[PDB]
Amino acid sequence: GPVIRVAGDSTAVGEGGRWMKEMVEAWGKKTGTRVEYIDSPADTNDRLALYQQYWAARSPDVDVYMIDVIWPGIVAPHALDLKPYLTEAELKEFFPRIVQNNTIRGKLTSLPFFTDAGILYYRKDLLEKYGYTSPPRTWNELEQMAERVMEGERRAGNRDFWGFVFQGKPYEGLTCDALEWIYSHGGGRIVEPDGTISVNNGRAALALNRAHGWVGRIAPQGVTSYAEEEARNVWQQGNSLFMRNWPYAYALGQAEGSPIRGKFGVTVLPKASADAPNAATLGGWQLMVSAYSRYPKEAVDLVKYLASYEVQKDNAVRLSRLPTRPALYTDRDVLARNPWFRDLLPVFQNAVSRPSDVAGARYNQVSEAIWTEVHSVLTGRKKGEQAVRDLEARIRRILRHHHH
Ligand SMILES: OC[C@H]1O[C@@](CO)(O[C@H]2O[C@H](CO)[C@@H](O)[C@H](O)[C@H]2O)[C@@H](O)[C@@H]1O
Repeated sequence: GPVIRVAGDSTAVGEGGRWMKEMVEAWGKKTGTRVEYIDSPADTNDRLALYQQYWAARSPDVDVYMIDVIWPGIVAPHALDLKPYLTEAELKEFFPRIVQNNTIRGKLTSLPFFTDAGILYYRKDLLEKYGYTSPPRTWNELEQMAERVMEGERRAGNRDFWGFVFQGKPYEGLTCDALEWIYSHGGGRIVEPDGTISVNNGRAALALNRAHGWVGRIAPQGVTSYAEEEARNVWQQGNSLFMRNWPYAYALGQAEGSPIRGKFGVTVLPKASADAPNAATLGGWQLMVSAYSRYPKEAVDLVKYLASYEVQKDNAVRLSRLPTRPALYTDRDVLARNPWFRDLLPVFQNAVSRPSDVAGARYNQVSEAIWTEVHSVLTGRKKGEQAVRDLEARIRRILRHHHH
């Protein structure tokens, strides 16, 4: 009978690919259906390019794709409309914001699978050691704490010790980190939901200059090549006071044999001042049935299973990834394992989106402009003032004649 083939997540990032393959194999065993897992590269933008090869070919060789929150507007032609397959009551079990994000010109492109938001990981043991009682609320405080803890840990002999790690590589992950910097300085959303390209302002420029000032000082020089896992590995080995990353890093840091198990907490990222908005970039992944799948019925069944209460529960408990079902945030087992899901729920609800709705199918070009200009500041090639002006000009060219 049919073989249902899935491309989603990556064995190169944490446990997500291994866990995805496991969930797909469980469905195949439960239903008596043959399945195959196709692995993907680590970085989202690399996955998009890979999957676009299949889509350009109208290839039947993948039935189900795990797609990024930033993609519906790009991938919609390649998605089977799921709306007719779900009742209104079934669809209401997901966060409406994400269902809306995944709905493009009426087509429900994909089911919400897990959500995501950028957060601050902090070493609680080190804060205590150096006399700090709370994680930093401002970027200035983050810098001051990192300098002091770094000075002390270096003097005690840890050559590998840094104050802060984050994603500074030129790829989509840096657009995520940079939105957070800019928004948390009161510099706006780069491109506003109304279409206004707002990034050429002094607050955005200051945000980028500040981030440059970390490189080689409180963050490793090599941070400009770090994606999620490079940051996580310095952190997880016990070599960074602070890290910006997503929820998945938490369960991995708590695993038996982690050097940092029991030594960290999480909180909202810091911001420029008390009246700036909190910034947590919205992430998350969705489950799409290919428009080119020969087996839409079986594929939809697998997608419903993956997005079900019990599979999302397993994702939350074992992988610390955020459900897209509000009911799971009150589940006793979810919360006992990850209490911070409750503490940070308002951070997740107020997460700031990248400009994927307003850029639509041009989002990947916009993001590439953003990450390359931001990177030029991190590498010291340009100051923030020049980079935001240049970025404005680039985005204006990219979105000229685009209406939303
Ligand atoms: O494969 C899922 C896995 O990818 C991550 C990053 O490792 O996804 C987040 O980061 C991306 C940028 O690098 C965002 O585009 C995406 O929206 C966001 O979810 C993990 O957090 C996630 O478990």
